[PDB]
Amino acid sequence: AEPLKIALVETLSGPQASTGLLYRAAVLYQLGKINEAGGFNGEKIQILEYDNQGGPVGAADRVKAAIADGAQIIVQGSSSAVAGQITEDVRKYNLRNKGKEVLYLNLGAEALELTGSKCHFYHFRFSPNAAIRFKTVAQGMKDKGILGERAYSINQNYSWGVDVENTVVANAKEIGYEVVDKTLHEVNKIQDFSPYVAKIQAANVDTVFTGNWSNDLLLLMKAASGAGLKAKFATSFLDQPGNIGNAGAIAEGHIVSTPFNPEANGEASMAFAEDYKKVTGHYPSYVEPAAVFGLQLFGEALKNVKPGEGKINTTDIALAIENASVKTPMGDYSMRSDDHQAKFPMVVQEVSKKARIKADGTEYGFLPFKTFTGDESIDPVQESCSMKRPG
Ligand code: NA
Ligand code: NA
Repeated sequence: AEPLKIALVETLSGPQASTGLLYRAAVLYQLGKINEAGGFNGEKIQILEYDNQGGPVGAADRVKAAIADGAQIIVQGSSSAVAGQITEDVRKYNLRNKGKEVLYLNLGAEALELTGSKCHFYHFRFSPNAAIRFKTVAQGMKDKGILGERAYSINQNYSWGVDVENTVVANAKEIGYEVVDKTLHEVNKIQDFSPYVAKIQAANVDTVFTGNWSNDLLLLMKAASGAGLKAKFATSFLDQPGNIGNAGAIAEGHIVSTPFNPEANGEASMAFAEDYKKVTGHYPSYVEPAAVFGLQLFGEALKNVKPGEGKINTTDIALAIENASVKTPMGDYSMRSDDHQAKFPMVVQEVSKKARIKADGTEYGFLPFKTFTGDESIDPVQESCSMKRPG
């Protein structure tokens, strides 16, 4: 029997690896569950890791290496810049290798194009995207009555941040805020966000929308704390470890929308949080839930692949993913065939002392206040989406 070989292409060492290492934790957790069950096709699934230290250029090299090593599946999620490269390299490889196609399981690169203009049959996205993140965070705040009329948008100047800004601007009229001012800044370079916080203060806003992550959110929060910023951030990634500690005195009341919260789905969500901590050493947050839940859907697909003569057929796996549905600790998870955007609930959460699971050893954690169903959460199929069917 051919074993299934899955390549994780991520930032896996060094000072920029905090997000990539959480992808590693989530991937090892869930592929670990599949392997505890026996793997796939009568063999353990092999997990081949490729430490990418070189951004998109590095990724192209690592994808070539992974495929040469026999990987039939590539997994990645920490950067949409990297994902843009991976998805195109996989698409082009597949055109040249009919019958030997490689799958790209995108567990967290959230830029719109991956299920829009760059959509293709062998890419699947298991995470939110900019539209899902920012519609849900704003609508949730509106439903709760904590969305003021004035907003600022601050994002990183690459595909992801541009998509967040465009989404926040596009939703302003219907949801009901004015984007008073907005900023795109250099990515992962700014060490002092004080001047940006000053600009936000000048705008006299109630909400600051941002898709920032890593230092671009950690240091932004720190600068906001030092300035005593009154506005609350409405985010996709505030529950990355470290942000609430950096928030210090201004921690209360900031907002995030994510696919998960330990208290959002009763005993099921909490049992998952506890099991994940038992295995990894920490409660799941930030990039981890989408990666786990996506790999749960993937595992369900694998169960539904028809027994063959021992060979692994990635087209059959792809069709099984399209057809699969699984009950995750947060509820139903499935895959939209048109664009390969996964359908799943979203939970909007506030930083509060009332949260059962605390963040960063503080008195505060993320407390859920609104859950949108899968139907309420998933974005419309993008106008730019076209997908070729087999084949
Ligand atoms: Na990600
Ligand atoms: Na369909």
